[PDB]
Amino acid sequence: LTALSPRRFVVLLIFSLYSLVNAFQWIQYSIISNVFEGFYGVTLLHIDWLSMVYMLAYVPLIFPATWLLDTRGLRLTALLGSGLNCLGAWIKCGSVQQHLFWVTMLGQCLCSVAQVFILGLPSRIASVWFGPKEVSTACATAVLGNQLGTAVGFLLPPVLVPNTQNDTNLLACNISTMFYGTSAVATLLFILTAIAFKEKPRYPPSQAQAALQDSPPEEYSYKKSIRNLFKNIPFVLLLITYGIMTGAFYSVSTLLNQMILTYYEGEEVNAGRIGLTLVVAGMVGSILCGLWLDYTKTYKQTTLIVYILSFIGMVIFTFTLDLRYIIIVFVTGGVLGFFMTGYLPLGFEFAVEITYPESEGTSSGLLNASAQIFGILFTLAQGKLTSDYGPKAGNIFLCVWMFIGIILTALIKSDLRR
Repeated sequence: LTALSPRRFVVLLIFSLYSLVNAFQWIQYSIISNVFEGFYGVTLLHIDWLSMVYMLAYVPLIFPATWLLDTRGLRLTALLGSGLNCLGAWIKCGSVQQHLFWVTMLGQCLCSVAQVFILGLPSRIASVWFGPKEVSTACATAVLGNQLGTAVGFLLPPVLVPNTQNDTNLLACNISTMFYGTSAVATLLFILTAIAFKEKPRYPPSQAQAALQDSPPEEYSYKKSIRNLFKNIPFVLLLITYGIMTGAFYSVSTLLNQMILTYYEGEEVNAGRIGLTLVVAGMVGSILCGLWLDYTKTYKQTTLIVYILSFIGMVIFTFTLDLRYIIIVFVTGGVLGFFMTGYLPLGFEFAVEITYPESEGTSSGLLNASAQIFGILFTLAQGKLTSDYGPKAGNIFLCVWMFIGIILTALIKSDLRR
């Protein structure tokens, strides 16, 4: 007996909203990194580290948090992920002072831990709650909610927080408004998660869930599973390439303010709009995907083609930033984001092909962890290069790595249609 409950729309909508807020908090500091730099008196590296802690906390905690999900239920992860997102925001609201940077970092660290109970959820939530015809749509919608948070995270802080460095009191009030508004939204979604969210629906939605209801595996031995994936040579190459692509997105998003403000003085608002254009175009590319894989293509061919366009899009973006025309950055930022951030759904769906006899959660964790590891290295390396030799040197460093990614993408061997 399979039944669909109307609560699944509430569950998916509630999760996507606080996943949106969690991604909002990740990039809210980087987009106005030039503003937070003068408020706390710290260097850009410290403000840059407010974004890497999202990546740094994910790598070790992903597997213990994954073990928490399949052994204690999905609701507890939702309570912990949304609860820590709310708690981390409230610590930030009390950190609005010129000498309380570490309180902001402590609050951001809790939000970094909140991301661990968030990124793997969309695959689980769609399968547990939705029917076979809605699993793909629900999973994509939840994933796009995280991307929407970054797009909102790009747009709002430049508007909410003007760069009024001459007036410290006015700057603190605007920053407090952003954190209080984020705290209230996160707190409300935490309360809604407490009431509306349930461990399991009334009845299994599909035969696969009904089968999983009568035979829970338990003790999956994640250590054995990760070792097998590292022996799957196509997967390891795809693991490196996806980290290069997603790590490039994290590095560009984190350092977007510094590169843009180097040539475009006093254009923080435009920097946020460019960041929104970069992410929204990838959402368009993400939605337009599937039509990419026609009857004459495959996952391998689509993966390589998008990687080439992403590499070219970075080259055009890199070599047109110095032209001192903000309108050119908009069209090049959208073109770069259409393929670079539109590849992320394709990277995951490609991994479901290489590793069928292994759990999707373990591969999903490694793919995300690869993004975090490469994101940290790219943000550190590009941030250093941008500081001494300008944005072009840091951006060229990205083109070379994406050049490496194209070769590594070509050596991945697999054949199957949609």
